[PDB]
Amino acid sequence: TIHEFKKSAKTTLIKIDPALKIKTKKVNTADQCANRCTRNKGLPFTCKAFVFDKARKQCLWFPFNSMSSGVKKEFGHEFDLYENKDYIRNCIIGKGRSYKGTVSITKSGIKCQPWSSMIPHEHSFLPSSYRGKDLQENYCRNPRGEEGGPWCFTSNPEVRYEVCDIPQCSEVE
Amino acid sequence: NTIHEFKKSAKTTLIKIDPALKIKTKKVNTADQCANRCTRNKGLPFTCKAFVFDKARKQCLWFPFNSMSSGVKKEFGHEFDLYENKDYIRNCIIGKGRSYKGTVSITKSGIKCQPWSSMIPHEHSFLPSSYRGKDLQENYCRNPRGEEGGPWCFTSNPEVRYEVCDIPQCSEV
Repeated sequence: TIHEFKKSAKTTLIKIDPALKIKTKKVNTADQCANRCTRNKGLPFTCKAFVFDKARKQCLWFPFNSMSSGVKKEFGHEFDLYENKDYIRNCIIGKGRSYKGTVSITKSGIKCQPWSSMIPHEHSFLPSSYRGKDLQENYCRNPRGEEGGPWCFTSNPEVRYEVCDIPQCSEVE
Repeated sequence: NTIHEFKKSAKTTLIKIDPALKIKTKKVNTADQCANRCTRNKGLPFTCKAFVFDKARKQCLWFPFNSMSSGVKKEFGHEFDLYENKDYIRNCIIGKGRSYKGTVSITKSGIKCQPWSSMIPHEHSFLPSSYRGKDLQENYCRNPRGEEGGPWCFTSNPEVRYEVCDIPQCSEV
């Protein structure tokens, strides 16, 4: 069950609007958090994300994610954020600058190269340099809003980079 | 085993109008072997957005399109099951979401939706057959008449006849 979430390591979420519902429980592992979220039982809301507090072994279930108005991502070394993929927009607006989904495959079907790897291709698109852009794992991204939309470096040493095939939100009626 | 992560349409395969589009096929044992390969995208010269398992010919058919892509049509067959990769089924709403085909099946306050084909807990005349094109399948949140509220379902709570589901607008600035 865990993947169906995008994991952000060392991250939690804080609600500003205190009318947004929340539920917590001390649990054993993050997997048990995911299962409760996925099946959505005993939660008076739609579970869109949860955080696992690894220190207190606490599970925090939310009817929002990091793209919801009124919630701040924050660093915290004992937290992992998990976001339900159904609520991360899986289609691109324009050039796809704001694309944060988990597609990690190019249009000709090649598995993307992790941004934190210089094999087979070396590059100056570091996760560190480029904040807010979510150059995490091997996801298709478009950090500079360039023509063909979200892309990646390719695990194939003979294709430096290729765009992925993420649909426009305007593709289907 | 990733098969449970796809949206399943029973008794259905997909046909190419456009002869240009590409397909990969392979003889296998079970439907989850189609799923695993689609999810991993290994050996596919394209992005796998759907697959068909042919239960009579014991074949996977992997596709770089789904039932929504232009130049493709559904075809009936008792032997076929269609599995659509949720990453390529728009998970946000345009307008009132008359066209929404995602798989969210819980209401705003966390109630599991009642199946459209069911009259339990609630009786209604939103029969799938009366509402064609509107994909009133399983217990998914739908807005078959295009009303102000966005997608909704009859609720599995006898106390709550129906409720809106909480599905994000693709774009609202």
